[PDB]
Amino acid sequence: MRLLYLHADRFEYKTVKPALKNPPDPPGEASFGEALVVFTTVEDGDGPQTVMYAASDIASHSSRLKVTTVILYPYAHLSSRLAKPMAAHKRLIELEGALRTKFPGHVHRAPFGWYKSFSIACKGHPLAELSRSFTE
Amino acid sequence: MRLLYLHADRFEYKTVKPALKNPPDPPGEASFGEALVVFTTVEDGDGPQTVMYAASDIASHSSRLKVTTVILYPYAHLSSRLAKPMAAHKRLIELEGALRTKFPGHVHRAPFGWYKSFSIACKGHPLAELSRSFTE
Ligand SMILES: Nc1ncnc2c1ncn2[C@@H]1O[C@H](CO)[C@@H](NC(=O)[C@@H](N)CO)[C@H]1O
Ligand SMILES: Nc1ncnc2c1ncn2[C@@H]1O[C@H](CO)[C@@H](NC(=O)[C@@H](N)CO)[C@H]1O
Ligand SMILES: [Mg+2]
Ligand SMILES: [Mg+2]
Repeated sequence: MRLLYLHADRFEYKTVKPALKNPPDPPGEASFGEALVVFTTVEDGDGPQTVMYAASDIASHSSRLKVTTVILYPYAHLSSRLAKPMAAHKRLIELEGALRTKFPGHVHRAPFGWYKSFSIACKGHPLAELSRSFTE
Repeated sequence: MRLLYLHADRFEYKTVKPALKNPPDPPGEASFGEALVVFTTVEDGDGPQTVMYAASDIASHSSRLKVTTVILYPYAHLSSRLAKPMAAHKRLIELEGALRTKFPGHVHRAPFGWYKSFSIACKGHPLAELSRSFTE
């Protein structure tokens, strides 16, 4: 699993066209104030152990930033070892569920299988942009 | 070299604190309208051949999107095989120079060695977010 953590002042997205024949989540749009935005690329080897490590890490980082909103944003572009779309969707559902057991704030999982527009205002402090890898 | 291509309606950044002992570029800030924003991670094996392939690709993609501004945005977070900071800075200067020989619009290389805030409004069409690898 490859993640990018962006500490945002604000974030919003809108699904536009479908990117899979039948996107497994409905279309939608949402906007947020301050948040940790986690761009999340699910990889071929990812399983339950991977999901739990990433959930732990996201919670730990969120705590250190003092953020109370996490956005789990599915993202196909951070890796060249992608899991197939249905497995990736399952692992993202699992990550959202695991994160809720470790982090007390708002957890928003953005819809999977859509092309999306987005806007982000990313903070510029030293911990505002980090990347992470998890495996098992 | 690992790149992320984001087709933006607007982009802006500001250097904040230095991220290297002596950043090789001055502090600064800039904002743009529609542009191709290229987050660029220089990797250990990158040399002149790599730079030329990436410059060709960026020009080709820009043409297909009908964009007339490219932002070359140094980014440490897209790879786990980073070139050292001074080599990365040299390859980014080279990429900017090579791109000008292939693409006729505005080429802006953002300062290297700074933590930066940024804001982007990324389009949501099917070619608005792509990633690329180059090697030699
Ligand atoms: N292995 C994987 N890891 C994470 N997300 C994955 C994935 N495989 C498919 N997706 C999702 O399907 C959309 C089309 O690739 C993806 N959409 C996107 O990546 C948008 N940000 C493009 O605008 C994403 O929702
Ligand atoms: N191998 C490499 N490829 C691309 N850029 C590289 C690099 N090694 C160092 N940098 C630059 O040094 C700043 C601190 O890592 C980096 N700064 C950043 O990546 C900001 N976006 C953080 O706010 C970047 O300017
Ligand atoms: Mg809509
Ligand atoms: Mg300033």
